[PDB]
Amino acid sequence: VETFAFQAEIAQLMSLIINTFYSNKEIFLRELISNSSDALDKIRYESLTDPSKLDSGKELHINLIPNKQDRTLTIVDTGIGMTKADLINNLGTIAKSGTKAFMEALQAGADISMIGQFGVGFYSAYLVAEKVTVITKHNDDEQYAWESSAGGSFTVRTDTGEPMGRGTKVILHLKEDQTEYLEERRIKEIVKKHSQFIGYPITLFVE
Ligand SMILES: Cc1c2c(n3c1CCCN(C)C(=O)[C@H](C)Nc1cc-3ccc1C(N)=O)CC(C)(C)CC2=O
Repeated sequence: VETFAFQAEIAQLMSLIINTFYSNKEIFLRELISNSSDALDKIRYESLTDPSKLDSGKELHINLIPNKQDRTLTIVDTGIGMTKADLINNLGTIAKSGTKAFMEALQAGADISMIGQFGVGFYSAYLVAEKVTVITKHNDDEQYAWESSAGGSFTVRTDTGEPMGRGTKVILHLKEDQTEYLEERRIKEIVKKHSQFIGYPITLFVE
């Protein structure tokens, strides 16, 4: 297991997300589904030039999986996935400028729900999750587990769990007072409200 420090701007963003009073937390789901949709767009596009990129799985979909016993909500996709370099360096570098602009927009009157316009919507996970685990598999790289409970650090390790083929699973370990997001009615409501037209099947598992 390797431990890394977040870029300072990203630690800053995470603290703002965790500490700011903001009741409209449900937008986290739209942001994660959007990340998945983007990842699915990417593998779909690449497979047009090289169909063998789908040897790791032809189905392009999104699954939402609540687990009350574990108090987790998992967003699973069969998108392009992420390499080790993506997880440690590349995406965080990109996130830096997005974070700076977002925090500036907030100072100017924007609100947290606009986070996705700055490319850092992933971090809205921390509106509802005390810990986030990202298990990911990209073609031509290994399966990795990224994890962070905030506090300025994240870990990356090779994942020994069930092989995924290709794609990403974002496991939200929910805060004690955020269990409404494990309820079927509540998730259905949020998907209908904010993610109605996503161009891939979204299956809401039940318990
Ligand atoms: C930015 C950013 C970040 C993450 N994603 C994106 C968003 C960057 C744009 N984007 C969607 C991608 O680069 C790839 C393809 N897919 C994903 C990225 C992210 C989340 C989910 C997916 C996912 N579900 O595949 C996750 C990590 C852990 C690297 C932290 C972070 O800064």
